Parts: sequence; structure tokens; C-alpha cells
Amino acid sequence: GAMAQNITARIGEPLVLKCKGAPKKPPQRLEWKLNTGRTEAWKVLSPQGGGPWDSVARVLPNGSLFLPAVGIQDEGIFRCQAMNRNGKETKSNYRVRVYQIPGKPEIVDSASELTAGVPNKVGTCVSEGSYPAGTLSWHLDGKPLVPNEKGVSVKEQTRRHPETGLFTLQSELMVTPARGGDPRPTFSCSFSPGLPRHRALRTAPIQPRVWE
Amino acid sequence: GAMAQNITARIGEPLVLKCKGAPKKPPQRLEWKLNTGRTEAWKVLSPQGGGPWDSVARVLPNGSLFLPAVGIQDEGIFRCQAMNRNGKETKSNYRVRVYQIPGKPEIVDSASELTAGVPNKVGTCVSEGSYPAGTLSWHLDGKPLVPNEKGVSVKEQTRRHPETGLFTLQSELMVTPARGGDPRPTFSCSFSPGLPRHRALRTAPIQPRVWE
Amino acid sequence: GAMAQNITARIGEPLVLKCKGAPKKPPQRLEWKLNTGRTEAWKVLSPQGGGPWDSVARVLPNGSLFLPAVGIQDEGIFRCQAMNRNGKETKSNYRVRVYQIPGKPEIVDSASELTAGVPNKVGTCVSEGSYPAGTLSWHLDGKPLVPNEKGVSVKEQTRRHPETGLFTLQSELMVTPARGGDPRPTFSCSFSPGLPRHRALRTAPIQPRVWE
Amino acid sequence: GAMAQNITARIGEPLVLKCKGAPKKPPQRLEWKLNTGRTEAWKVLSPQGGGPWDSVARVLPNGSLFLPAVGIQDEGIFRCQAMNRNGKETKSNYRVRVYQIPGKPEIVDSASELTAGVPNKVGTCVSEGSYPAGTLSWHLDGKPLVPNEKGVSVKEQTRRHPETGLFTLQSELMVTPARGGDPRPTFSCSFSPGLPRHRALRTAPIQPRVWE
Ligand SMILES: Cc1c(C(=O)O)[nH]c2ccc(Br)cc12
Ligand SMILES: Cc1c(C(=O)O)[nH]c2ccc(Br)cc12
Ligand SMILES: Cc1c(C(=O)O)[nH]c2ccc(Br)cc12
Ligand SMILES: Cc1c(C(=O)O)[nH]c2ccc(Br)cc12
Ligand SMILES: Cc1c(C(=O)O)[nH]c2ccc(Br)cc12
Ligand SMILES: Cc1c(C(=O)O)[nH]c2ccc(Br)cc12
Ligand SMILES: Cc1c(C(=O)O)[nH]c2ccc(Br)cc12
Ligand SMILES: Cc1c(C(=O)O)[nH]c2ccc(Br)cc12
Ligand SMILES: Cc1c(C(=O)O)[nH]c2ccc(Br)cc12
Ligand SMILES: Cc1c(C(=O)O)[nH]c2ccc(Br)cc12
Ligand SMILES: Cc1c(C(=O)O)[nH]c2ccc(Br)cc12
Ligand SMILES: Cc1c(C(=O)O)[nH]c2ccc(Br)cc12
Ligand SMILES: Cc1c(C(=O)O)[nH]c2ccc(Br)cc12
Ligand SMILES: Cc1c(C(=O)O)[nH]c2ccc(Br)cc12
Ligand SMILES: [Cl-]
Ligand SMILES: [Cl-]
Ligand SMILES: [Cl-]
Ligand SMILES: [Cl-]
Repeated sequence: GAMAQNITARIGEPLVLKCKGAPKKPPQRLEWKLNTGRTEAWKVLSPQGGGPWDSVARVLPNGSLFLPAVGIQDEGIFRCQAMNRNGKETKSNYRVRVYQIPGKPEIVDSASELTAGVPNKVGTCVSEGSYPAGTLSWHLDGKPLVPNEKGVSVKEQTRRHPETGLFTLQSELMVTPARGGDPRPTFSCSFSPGLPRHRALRTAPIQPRVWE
Repeated sequence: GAMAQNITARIGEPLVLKCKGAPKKPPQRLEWKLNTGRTEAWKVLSPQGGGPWDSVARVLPNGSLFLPAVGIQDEGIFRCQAMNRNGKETKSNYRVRVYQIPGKPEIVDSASELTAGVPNKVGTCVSEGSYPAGTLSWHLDGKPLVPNEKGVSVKEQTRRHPETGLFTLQSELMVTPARGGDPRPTFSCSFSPGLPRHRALRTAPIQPRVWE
Repeated sequence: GAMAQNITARIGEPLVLKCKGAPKKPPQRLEWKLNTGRTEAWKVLSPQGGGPWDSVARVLPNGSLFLPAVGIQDEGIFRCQAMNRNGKETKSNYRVRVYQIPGKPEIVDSASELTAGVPNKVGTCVSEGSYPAGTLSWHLDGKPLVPNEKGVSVKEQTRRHPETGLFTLQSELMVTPARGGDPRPTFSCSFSPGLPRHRALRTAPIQPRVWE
Repeated sequence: GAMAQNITARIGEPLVLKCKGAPKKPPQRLEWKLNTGRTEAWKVLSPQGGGPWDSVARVLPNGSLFLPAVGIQDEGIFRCQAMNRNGKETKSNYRVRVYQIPGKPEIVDSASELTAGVPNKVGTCVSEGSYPAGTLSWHLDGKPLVPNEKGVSVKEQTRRHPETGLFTLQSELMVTPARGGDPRPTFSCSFSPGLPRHRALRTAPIQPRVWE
């Protein structure tokens, strides 16, 4: 598409998008155009409003577009075109991406003892309620664990809530400990969001006992 | 995919899918698997049920799956696997497609007079509330009108309701009537649903006057 | 979206779209904008052309857009905006839908004899190479058969060619003949395209013998 | 879905997926099922093979599935089910995600001089050829720059190649430098891939002059 301001909008929270160049109050020659999961191609919204879209997005007195509670289907492109008093046209172009932050990740079914030289199920990490899905990763003594290397293997599962569409992730870690290692290793799991500059979330550690 | 029974389910109505070969009442060794717009890949549902899916679909005493009110996101594949008292396993495979019937189509902005040898806007046909979209067509004295032939031209528009996802269609007919024709032609518009074996819906006719 | 001329384009065939209002030859102030399965949102194409898109769509001397061989990914919206010599702006808006016609449908594995009062597999109808999928239906003595009524049942299967994306459909008919019926019924199968005003295709008939 | 091994497969490279529990060589009771961008729901592949799928994926002598050159449409789920000599059944479940690494990112149109207290276009960063899209980010003297804070603003653009589907990203940085700052700041841009554990790519720095 074209150059846009990129906007990240949390599901369930309001969103206000500015119509650049609009007069501060009516009268206003402005039009919003949106192409989102709610539209077939472009929908035009005007300051007069009306109809079903008044339940979703309305133009404010200052020309900004207001959504009271963003949902997954609002992801897309939002554009404004305004004329000011002198007649200069100004365009605004926004790319809206939506997200939700899951609960703190948790480790369930952790092993209290591990045996060297055979595979052991260390635990299952679980994260509930994210959008977009994001990813789970395992760490040993603070350091990321790379699957399929050093006797490490991981299996993963994704499901979605049938009404909200939010993701639940599960990640099961198996390790084949090498003889001679630290008998009290510290494992942990982290959730990394799909969108950039969002913080990772991490579990409490587990410290199983390894028997040589 | 595999061979399945096709099921056509009206939006907002209940749906009961039978689990072939299940015992008539509990105890029952059976399992449903669904891959629909509500799932990431397959979801398994069992007679014990539980969790968020209990708000969407539950297994009945006789083993059938029940949805109290189908939505667009329930389109997809539904399978049951059951063992009877003797141990014969029986599979059921359903492909569920959902639909909604729009209101009666209407013609708006119809012309009361037409002029031979020039293009005239005959009218705009509108249909509100269909799923899947379906199509609009124009008829002259009962016979379908073919666009881009005999001075006929049509333009079309599709919108979706921002909350229900249902389609509204609009179709604008222009005709350049030829000199020497019927001075009182009868036009009408019909809505043809997307799904097979469903009846078309037709507008009342309009009978403009053609001036030579 | 907005009002558009609806265009149906056969896969593998060229497509020429007119830029209304363009001068007949260069110089030309015109721009094409496309949003199709090949684009992220809108792509702009100009008479100078250039780059990868020259392998897909180019602007002709008269301003029309030319695709030498349409594919599934070309389905979408194509718009032109032109200024003429006087400076009048003219917009063209096209909604392009693509299709392919399958081979003649065929019945395989047909029954030569049927037995009254029990279920019989009449045959399997097969259609290869359609886009969009379209549907298969069974007819008895010219009259459509309605599944789940009068001892009729149908199962269906859809697959896609892994490289071309075209659909193959299969439809298996079972009938439980009622005692006292015509001992030499005539069955046939028809393919109905997904797009409007396209002709149905039908199989040769089969005439099994019914034993009372 | 179910628990699976995640597989990350580079576009254009071969992929071999193991069928756990298969005999080392024929005879072999095993079957692969795939649901990818090439299939309508599940496709079954067998050691005998045949048809169009032989051009895409084949079962090897040892039972593994081989794709000679992965594409975007091979993203999806791949499962094998095998019985050994004794009759133990073993399942393998793989979730295949595909990727491509773009060329080194580059800054174009960089500013050689900046003026304090007004907005300046620092440069445009460009990355060509990624899958999935990934993201571009700006850094000042090694630290990430956060948009809409401290006189920083960014606009972004995404295009796809019309034949390969690979992404090109562009990111334009504007800064209003504050009076009193470093007169020789160092800016750079980095590409962060969509998939986890893949390395970022970074541009050479630019060091404009700031005029107080
Ligand atoms: C000039 C104008 C009117 C009007 O005054 O008729 N409405 C508008 C909506 C968007 C953009 Br740009 C310009 C206008
Ligand atoms: C108070 C109000 C006015 C007005 O003062 O005219 N217009 C609006 C448009 C959208 C939303 Br939400 C609130 C208002
Ligand atoms: C082409 C375009 C851009 C851009 O290139 O940034 N922004 C816009 C905002 C509103 C409308 Br209406 C059109 C555009
Ligand atoms: C997109 C979406 C919503 C929503 O838009 O609210 N709800 C869902 C429930 C299950 C799956 Br799968 C996807 C969704
Ligand atoms: C044997 C069996 C159990 C059980 O072990 O009780 N549960 C089941 C669910 C579906 C199908 Br088919 C078979 C079974
Ligand atoms: C009444 C009832 C029983 C029961 O009697 O055990 N089980 C159920 C499962 C689904 C729905 Br809906 C209703 C019932
Ligand atoms: C699929 C769908 C639903 C639903 O599933 O309720 N609602 C919608 C509103 C607008 C657009 Br576009 C699509 C949908
Ligand atoms: C005026 C004009 C130029 C130009 O002469 O600079 N190029 C164009 C492309 C599309 C449309 Br409408 C108008 C123009
Ligand atoms: C011959 C030719 C000219 C020219 O004569 O300048 N321009 C073109 C643009 C597209 C395609 Br396809 C063919 C031509
Ligand atoms: C808004 C619009 C329509 C319509 O409403 O029919 N057609 C177009 C053709 C080209 C460009 Br650029 C914009 C439009
Ligand atoms: C859309 C499509 C193409 C194409 O665009 O050529 N090829 C395919 C092969 C299998 C499946 Br499923 C879909 C496609
Ligand atoms: C028993 C068996 C046959 C056969 O009957 O020879 N083919 C198979 C393919 C996959 C899996 Br698990 C088991 C079998
Ligand atoms: C050489 C060969 C055999 C065989 O030796 O039987 N089977 C195969 C299946 C797939 C691909 Br690729 C190569 C082979
Ligand atoms: C998925 C894809 C392919 C491919 O699978 O080769 N090619 C493309 C060209 C443009 C756009 Br948009 C998407 C694709
Ligand atoms: Cl819409
Ligand atoms: Cl799910
Ligand atoms: Cl693009
Ligand atoms: Cl398929």
C-alpha cells in the first residue's frame, strides 16, 4: 500500500485517530475511508454519520474518528481527507494493528527429578489470552534453549477461544541431560508477543534435581 | 477433503448433527472433532464437555452435537467417531455451510420515462441481509437481460453490515432503448442466493414509458 | 466498496480493461490502481511501467490495462483515473472475478442393477478443473433429486489441484427405491458453475434395472 | 490443534519430514496427511504416490516425506501414521512455517545535515525479499528509537512482489532534534524477521551534522 502511520491498538480499548488538517470544529469538509475486517473494500464515514456504523465508529466534533472498544475485526487501513478554511487538502493514512496481552505464563506438570542420559519431560508452559498468537520459549539458567540441539526437544500447541478469538499456547519441553552437568539447573519459560517493542513475560523458575 | 454429508444451516437457527453408530444414551465411547471459523485446526469435543465451548456446542444425551444458534464462524467440518456395545467404530463426516435469506429485493429511483436512442438510468435494485452474498439480475418482460449487449449496462456494489457480516447488494441498470420498440416495457430484478436449491426472490415490476 | 462494472475473466486468457476518458494515444495523464491477490492493499501502475509488474500487467498505448494471461491471484478491484485534454477527470471501476470451465462431468462406478427397498449406490459423478468450485447435482428422468427425501442420500468431496488450484468435485448418490416404481429409471448428473449466467454441464444418462 | 513439532522451512529449499516408527525400508504400512495452502482440508499421500502431487511431495524409501523446493503454499500441518513389524502404531505431527531472508537492509535518501528544533527527514530504510513481512526499526547511537516520543516520527509502507509474494518494507524516519544535543548523531536501521530465533539484519550507519 502507501506510506502510513502505524497504530497498535489494544483489544477492548478506545481508539482515537486524528484527521490532520481538519478545522477544529464544524463546519468541516472531511471524509474517513476504512478497509478493515468489518468492510467489503472501502467504507466511507462522514461527520453526519448514521446507520449501523454509528455503533462502531463515529466522527467527533474535531474530525477525529472514535472507536469506543476496538476488536480483532478493526485491523486494517483508516484514511482521512480534509479541506481546511483556505482549501488546502490534507491526507491522513493509518495502518491499525490490534493486540491483546495474555495472562502471566505458567509452567504446569513440572518434573521434580530428572535422570541423566534419558529423555525427561521437564514441564509444560502455558500462556492464555494473546493476540496475535505470539510464541513461547524455554530458558536454562537465563540462556535460551535451542530445540533439536544438546538433547533438547519441544512440542507446541495453539488453540483459540471460540468466542473471543484470543490464543492459548502450550509448549512442552523434554531434555536428555548429559552426564556431568549441574545437578540443580534452573528452567523457565517466556512469552514473546507478536508485535514489536512489547515486553516479554516470563514464568517463575523451576529447579529440578538431576540424578547421575 | 474426504466424502461428507453436506449440511446447509441458517444463521441464528439451531443445528443438530447426528453421531452415527452411537449408543442411544450414555455410556458412550464417542468424540466430535470440528474445524470451523472458531478453531485453530481441529478442536475435540466430548460428552463431558466443559469450558468455553459449552457456550457454543454441546454433546446431547443421544450423542448428537447441538449448536443453539449457528453463526458465520460455524462454517466448516464436523466429524464424529463412535464405538457401539459390540465395538464397531462408525465415522460421521459433515461439511456445514451457513446462509441467511435477505429481505425481499426492491427497486429504488426507478425511471418513469425513458428516451429512445440515448442511455437512461432505469433503476437501482437493492437486496439487504444475505449470506453468502448472492447476486442481483435484471429481467425485461420475464427474460434475463445480458449486460454489455443490446444497449444494456449494469453497475454493481456490495457492502457488509459491520456487526452481522451480512451482505447488501445494489445493482444499477442503464438501457439505451432502440427506436421502434415496445413503448411500455416491464423491468424487474431478482436475487439469486449463493447456495444451491434455494429459491430466487423477485421485485415487483416497473413499467416505464418509452418516448420515440 | 463502490459501484463497479463487474468483469468475469477466464483463467489463462488475456484481459483488457478500458481507461474511460483517457486520450486515445500518449500524452496521457492516467493512473491505474489495483487491489488483487497479488497486492498488499493498492498498487499503482502508470503508462511508463517498469519493474516486476511489467511481467503481469502493462498500460497499453490507448491507456487500457492488459494482462496477457489471467490467474486466480488477479481477482480483485481495478481502477483507472484519467484527465483528458480539457482537464475533465474520469474514473473507471472494475470488479474482476476469475473462472475456469471444468471438463464434461462423468459418472463412474455406476450400478447396473438396483434392488427395491434397500439402499443402492447408484454412481459417483466427477467434475475436474473448475474455478470457483461450483456444485454437482443429480437428476431422475430430467427432474432434480432432493437429498434426504424419498430415500435419496448424497455424499460429496472437494479437492484442489496442488499446482493450479482448480477444483475437482465428486458426488456419490444412494437411493432406496420404493416398491412399485419405474423399473428403468434414468439418472444423470449436472455441474453448475459458481458464476452467474454460465451454462450447466451434464453427463450422459444411466439407466439401471430395478428389481422388485 | 494438537501438539506438534514446529518446523521452519526456507522458501526454495528442500524439506524432509521423518515418519517416526516406520520400517527402515519397504514394506511399510504408513500414510501421510497434509493440510496446507495447496489443499482443500486433508490430502492423503501414500508410498505408492501418483498424480499431480508427485510434482510436489513424495514418500521416500525410508517413509519420510520429501518436498524438493518449499513454497509459501506449503505452510500448514503434516502428519504421518505408521505401523511397525510388531504392529505398534506411531503418529508424527509437524507444523510447518515457511520463511525467506531479505537482502541486507539499506538506507536511501539520507540527510547529510539536520536543523535543530524543526522536523527533518533523516532517511528511508528499505528491506527487500522477506517472508513473513518482518519489521523495520530505527536506532540512535545503538539505542532503539521509539516513535511519537522525543520528536521522533516514523511512517511505513509494505509491498509484495507480484510473482513471488515476498515482502518489501520501507520506513521513513523524521526527527525534530532538540537544541543542545550531540552534533554528530549516528542513526541506523534494522530488519527483525517474523520468525523466532532468527538474527536481525542492520544497515551501515549514517552520521548527519546537526546545526544549532
Ligand atoms: C470541498 C469538500 C466538500 C464540500 O465543501 O462540498 N466536502 C469535502 C470532503 C473531503 C474533502 Br478533501 C473535500 C470536501
Ligand atoms: C457531543 C457530540 C457531537 C456534537 O456536539 O455535535 N458530535 C459528536 C460525534 C460523535 C460523538 Br462519540 C459525540 C458527539
Ligand atoms: C494515497 C494516500 C496516502 C499516502 O500515500 O500516504 N495517504 C492517504 C490518506 C487518505 C486518502 Br483518501 C489517500 C492517501
Ligand atoms: C477473529 C475472531 C473473533 C472476533 O473478531 O471477535 N472471535 C473469534 C473466535 C474464534 C476464532 Br478462530 C477467530 C475469532
Ligand atoms: C474405546 C474408546 C474409548 C475408551 O477407551 O473408553 N473412548 C473412545 C472415543 C471415540 C472412539 Br471411535 C472410541 C473410544
Ligand atoms: C439434559 C442434558 C443432559 C443430561 O440429562 O445428562 N446432558 C445434556 C448435554 C447437552 C444439553 Br444442551 C442438555 C443435556
Ligand atoms: C464473518 C463476520 C461476522 C460474524 O461472524 O458475526 N460479522 C462480520 C461483520 C463485517 C464483516 Br466484513 C464480516 C463479519
Ligand atoms: C493532471 C495529471 C497529471 C499531470 O499532468 O501531472 N498526471 C495525472 C494522473 C491521473 C489524473 Br486524474 C491526473 C493527472
Ligand atoms: C508497442 C507498445 C508501446 C508503444 O508503442 O510505445 N507501448 C506499449 C505498452 C504495453 C504493451 Br503490452 C505494448 C506497447
Ligand atoms: C470512488 C471511485 C469509484 C466509484 O464510486 O464508482 N470509481 C472509481 C475509479 C477510480 C478511482 Br482512483 C476511484 C473510484
Ligand atoms: C490460488 C491457487 C493457485 C494459483 O493462484 O495459481 N494455485 C493453487 C494450488 C492449490 C490451492 Br488450495 C490454491 C491455489
Ligand atoms: C494396517 C495398515 C495397512 C494395511 O492394511 O496393510 N495400511 C496402513 C497405513 C497407516 C497405518 Br497407522 C496402518 C495400516
Ligand atoms: C529411488 C526412489 C525409490 C525406490 O528406489 O523405490 N522410491 C522413491 C520415492 C521418492 C523419491 Br524423490 C525417490 C525414490
Ligand atoms: C502467496 C503468494 C505467492 C506464492 O505462493 O508463490 N505468490 C504471491 C504474489 C503476490 C502475493 Br500478495 C501473494 C503470493
Ligand atoms: Cl462494507
Ligand atoms: Cl482451537
Ligand atoms: Cl503490493
Ligand atoms: Cl485437496
